[PDB]
Order: sequence, then structure tokens, then C-alpha cells
Amino acid sequence: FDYTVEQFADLQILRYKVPEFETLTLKQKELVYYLTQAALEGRDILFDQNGKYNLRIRRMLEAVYTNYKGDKSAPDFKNMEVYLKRVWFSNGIHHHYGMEKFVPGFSQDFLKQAVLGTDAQLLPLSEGQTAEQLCDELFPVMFDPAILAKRVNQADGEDLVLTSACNYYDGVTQQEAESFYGAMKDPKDETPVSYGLNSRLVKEKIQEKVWKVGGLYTQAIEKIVYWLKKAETVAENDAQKAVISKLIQFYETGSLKDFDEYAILWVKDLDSRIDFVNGFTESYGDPLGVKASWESLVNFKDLDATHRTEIISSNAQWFEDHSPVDKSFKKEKVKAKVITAAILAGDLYPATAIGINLPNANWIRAHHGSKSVTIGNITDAYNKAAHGNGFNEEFVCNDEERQRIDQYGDLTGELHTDLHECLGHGSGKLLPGVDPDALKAYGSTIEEARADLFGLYYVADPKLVELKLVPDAEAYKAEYYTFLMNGLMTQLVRIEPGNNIEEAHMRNRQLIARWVFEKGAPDKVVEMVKKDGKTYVVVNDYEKVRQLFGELLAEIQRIKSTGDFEGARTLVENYAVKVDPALHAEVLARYKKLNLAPYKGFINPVYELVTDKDGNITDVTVSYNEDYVEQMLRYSKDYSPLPSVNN
Ligand SMILES: [Cl-]
Ligand SMILES: [Cl-]
Ligand SMILES: [Cl-]
Ligand SMILES: [Zn+2]
Repeated sequence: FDYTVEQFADLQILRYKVPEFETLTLKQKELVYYLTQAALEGRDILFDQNGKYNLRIRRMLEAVYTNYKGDKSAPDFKNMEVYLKRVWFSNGIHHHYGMEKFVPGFSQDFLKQAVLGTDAQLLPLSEGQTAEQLCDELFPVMFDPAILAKRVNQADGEDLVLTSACNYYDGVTQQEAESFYGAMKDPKDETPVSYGLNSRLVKEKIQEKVWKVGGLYTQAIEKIVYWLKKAETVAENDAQKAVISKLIQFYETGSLKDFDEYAILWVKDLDSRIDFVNGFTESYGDPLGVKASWESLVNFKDLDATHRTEIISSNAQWFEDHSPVDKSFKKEKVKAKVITAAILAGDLYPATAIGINLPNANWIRAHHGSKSVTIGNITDAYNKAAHGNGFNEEFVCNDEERQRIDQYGDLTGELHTDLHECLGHGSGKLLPGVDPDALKAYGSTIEEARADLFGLYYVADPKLVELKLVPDAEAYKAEYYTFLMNGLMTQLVRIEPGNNIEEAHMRNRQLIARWVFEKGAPDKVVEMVKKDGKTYVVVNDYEKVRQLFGELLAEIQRIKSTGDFEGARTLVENYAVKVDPALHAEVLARYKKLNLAPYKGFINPVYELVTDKDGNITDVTVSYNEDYVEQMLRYSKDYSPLPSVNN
């Protein structure tokens, strides 16, 4: 199985497996199938939300790309192909992370000739429009760097609504937009709807054009609703069926009270094996933070992985009791499901998340609860795709370590994460009267260090062999080596030339690693050595490293529990911030030679329904033999119901 698909620009395309899909019942597979169809119909929605020209530009390049009869080896065509592939990755003409608009690496004359040589019937022309007019429309949008430069703008002294190419507002200023929603809000509403979540705000009166059946985007929403109605007929139980039924109504009415009702039912549906997301969910695509991008995920519970986190959870008190922290900081009584993604769509595709924490409505989270999950097969795909990429070959000090990391690194890294997330933050307590914010700007860095150290100290414990979480007592050394190598050295690849460590998690890792390095130095517990001008991290006593991790854990627990700001500051400023310029440049030059793309995204598997003569389903199969170009072209042909212009 090949986890890697292709690489272009600053992007690498991967694939993921859907483990245990074949173990589901046939009816369960049917429900997954329908939900995945409901997911795939939404792709055009996100494109349009990210820019009113995106569907035209996508469809123009797509018509050129698939019918081109010219020299496909020529640089103009190759750069146009890269551009289109970036548009597919980013669901628009702007960088999926940076928001800046892509720079075409091909000439306008080339595109003009390519467009004119395409059957005009195949171009996304409006009625009565010519190919020349479509180019006059789109070429400034594509080629002029000053036009629609950012998909989301965060700058001051600018009208962020007009300065942002996203398509949630049309002909409305930022002050008009914020005022509309500032006025609509009711402070006294204890169960407030998510004002403005599902509409374009336009001036036509400032009014809302709601995304719903019979409204804006109805061509795609109608298809989503069709497949959801199919899914409704094969629900696993009545709770999940009610979720599906309410979600259909929300799409049919556009009512935001239906959305809250749906979200309440969704949080109550905690038992079902299969779950999904399908809606306008997160609001980061909007510079005002009001409108939500469309996304979808279909999934089923990863039983084995969830069981492992439940083993960790149910032993919370054992880890607390045996902790190396001072007894006065220990909780006397102290008390994370994993899901398998079946398909990704909308703002989860192809660039996706490793965890989902929903719903967003605070009053629903407070009174009814929430679902917070991690996506095990996406995390695993990340890990598997990295094997053999050249990184450990370049930076690991010797072949024994490389062999131990290849064998155990993935397992013990994820286990360390599980310890950090399931127990590390929950462990320990403040002393009476101590302000939780006593560490001020250092609080986040110290708190993440504390949880990481809890995980590091315990990933090495023999208890974990007994508990059947690690297969033998040496496995932890893989995680120990990579944590110290990343903390002292290889995370510098994320720092720009001439800068220091800024982000809290990067700081907490350098903090831990540099402290252990300093404290172990008289016994050469950890060394940094050069061969042929390259630096390597050398670990000489793994047992002493565990003891040092424990000593720093105790010290950091004391800092937090007593509110020791000066202690926090001392640790952060002395260990966590300063970058050695020579090491930084050395690591970057070694890293850039590996040609590793900084961003990843995933293609989906392909599901097929098998029916009999009458059409009764007899099986549902999953396949992985589709690449990036194939899947994008197939989605644009078969899962692309929106008009090119949505006005
Ligand atoms: Cl415009
Ligand atoms: Cl939700
Ligand atoms: Cl490697
Ligand atoms: Zn954390």
C-alpha cells in the first residue's frame, strides 16, 4: 500500500486506509455509503464560499487541461497544471494556509490561446458570453497581484470585508456587516442561535441570502439532502436517525434554530458506531468570524484505539499516585475516542484535521455536552507516509537508533500523545489561593511542558508493558530519542532565518530537551557531536534521561501549583527561546535537501454500491486505486452540481 501519491509546489498528496470497514455489517456499510455521497456533493460549495470567481476559474482550467491538444511538456502547460493542482488542493485561487493568491507561472498569451482552442461549449460561459469575454473577466483576477490578493485579511486600517476575497459578503462594508450582526444579537438569550452562520450577507436593504433548499446553493444542498434521506432509511438506531432527520430539515428550511436542535440531538447520539459531520461548521474562513465554511466527514469508531485510551483513562489514579511530583500537588481522586475517517469533503478535504471537537455553540456545549475525537487513520497515514522519506536517515545519530525508531517510533509517539492528552493536563492540582494565571505569558508554555513531561516520564514505565500498551520495555527509547532530537535540533526547520523560538509548543519542547541536556552534561547523559560538519544528538543513558524528565516534571509541577512566575520565566527564557545561528543554518540546509513538502493533504478512497437485478444492495466495496488528478477530475465531473456563478 502506497501512502504517498504525488508532490508539487509546496504540497504533498497522501492517501489513507479505512481500517476495519469490511468488518461492518452490510446495513452499516450502506449507511456509510449514503453519508459519503452526501459528503462528496458539497465540494462546489466551499469553492464558491472561498471566492465568487473560483468555480469559473476551476472549470476554465479544467476544460483547458482535459482537452489540450498542444505540447504538454512545455513550461507554460506544466506551470498551468501545477496551478490547477494547487486550486484543487486549496478549493480556490488562494493558499490554503497563507491566504495569499497564487502567482501564475504561465503567460496570459498562453492561457488566451489555450482557452480559444477549447470548444466554447466546454467553458463555464454564461448565456451569451464569449470565450474572449470570459478571459476579460477572469484574467485580471488570476494575473494581477493587486486584485483579490488575500482570501482572508487580518490587517488594520483596512475594510476586511472588502479586503478579503472570500464570498461571504457582497457589496457590504465591514462596518455594515459587523453592525448587522451586532444588532441582531440578544444578550439575554440563554440559548442563542448562531447568527449569520449559514448565509451570504448582501445589499439588494442589507439582508441575508440563506444557503438552503430553494435558496443559495440549492443545487448542491438538494443533492446532500437526497443522500441524507437515503441514510435516514438505514440508521443504526433511533437516536442517530433523529440526528439525520433534523439535519435534513435544517438544510430544507435554513433555520438556525433547526441547527441548534440538530446539534443537541447529535451530542446525545454518543453510542452509535457510525458518525458524521455535514454542515457549515467552522468560521475561520470569514475575517469577521461569523459565516462558516462547509465541510463534511464520515466516520466510524476505532474500537481498538479507543480501548487503548480507555485503558490509560481507567488507570488515571495509578499514574497520579506514583508520579514524581511532590505529594502536596497530587490529586487524591482523579478521573478521548478515536474515529476512523471513511471520507473527507469540503473544508476537511484534501487538507484535513487530526481531531474534531464539536459543536461550536457554547450554550449547547455547556448544557448538553460535546464530542471530541481524534482521527486515528489520518494520524497513522501521516506516520506511514513519512517512513523512508530520508529524514531519519539524515538526522538520527546511528543505525541502531534509526532501527529502533523505525520499529517503535510511531507507537510510542502516539502513546506519548495519549498520555499528554488523556492524563498530563488533568494531573496535579494548584495549592489553595494560587491564581491559575499566575505564570502570565509563560503559562501556556509551562503547562504544555508539564503534560509532555508527564507523558515522557510514563511512556518509559514498565507498567505500560504490563498494561499491554507497549510490546516491550525498550520501545520508549524511540520516543525519547526523537523528542530530544526534535527539541534540541530538528524542529529548527520551522524557524525562519534569524529568528528565535516563539510558539508555545516549540518552546516547551526546547525547554525540556535543553534542560535535560544541561543537567545531564557532567555525566554526558546526552551529547551533541559533529561528523563531517553535521550535528547529531547522542543519548548515552536512557534510564538517567527518564530520571531527569521526572525531576523537571516535579520542578514544573511546583512552579504551576505555587504560582512561581519567576521560576517559570527563568526556565522559559534560559532554555526555551534562544536559537544557535550555526545549528539553525546547518539543520535547514540538511533539511531542504530532502525536498519534503511542508503541507499535506489526502485523497479519499472510492466506494462502490453493488446491487441485484431489482437494485437491492448486496455489497459495498472500498477501493484505493485512484490518484490525485483522477479524483479531482472525477469530483468535478460527477459531484459538481453548482452553477459556475452563484448570484
Ligand atoms: Cl469583485
Ligand atoms: Cl456540529
Ligand atoms: Cl528515513
Ligand atoms: Zn496539550
